[PDB]
Amino acid sequence: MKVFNRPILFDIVSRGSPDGLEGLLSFLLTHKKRLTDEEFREPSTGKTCLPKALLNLSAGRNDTIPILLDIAEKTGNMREFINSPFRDVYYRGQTALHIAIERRCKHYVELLVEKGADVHAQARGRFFQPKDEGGYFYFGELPLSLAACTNQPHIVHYLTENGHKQADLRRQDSRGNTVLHALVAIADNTRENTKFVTKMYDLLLIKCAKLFPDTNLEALLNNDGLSPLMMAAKTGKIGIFQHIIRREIADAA
Repeated sequence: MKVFNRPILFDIVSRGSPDGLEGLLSFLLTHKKRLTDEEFREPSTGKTCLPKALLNLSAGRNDTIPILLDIAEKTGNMREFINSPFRDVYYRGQTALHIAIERRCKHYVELLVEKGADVHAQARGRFFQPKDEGGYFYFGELPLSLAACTNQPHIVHYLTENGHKQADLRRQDSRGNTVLHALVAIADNTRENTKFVTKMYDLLLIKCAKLFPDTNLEALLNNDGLSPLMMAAKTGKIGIFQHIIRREIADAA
């Protein structure tokens, strides 16, 4: 009968071979194992085979993915499997959903949300200097904030509008930063950057006033006590700052 271990499983999933997964469910069941058990995770990083599949796509797809999710379900393990956190040198708490967004894979973003992905999982920055040296790309930790900061308006739409589990526009990360605070973080002052950050900022403000008319999104304050306007001024984000200021004169006029 058919044995699985970690290098067997990771070789199958990195090749993206659904057929090699035959007998895996039965094996897990008869041996009373799960895909989240340490022997099926990469000891160095915490990665299960799902991040592995999602990092080894062939024409945007890895057909082990649907089969892994179903196996996890049938082993009473689906939420845990989907949300198993991993780490590298830049972030801890990263999940499959973060990867699917970063890789720009809307189809896998949907699949994973549909099957119970944590839409608010935080990819928290790691640091090695006495004071945080900023070696990680800061995008506001959260799945929605990543989609905004990587200019993926369709994923931003899906995440906030889908019929299964919606990411909250008002959500704040470990720094108390909302999506608008994170868009100020990634703002450099180059013109194409000012272009999209500004468009995405304005898109999300409207979206929020539509869904949550009782809330001003740019009023919500991080743990420095700063709005996105004031954070923009403290950190020299001229472009986003002037845009916001210019919008307020318009909306007061």
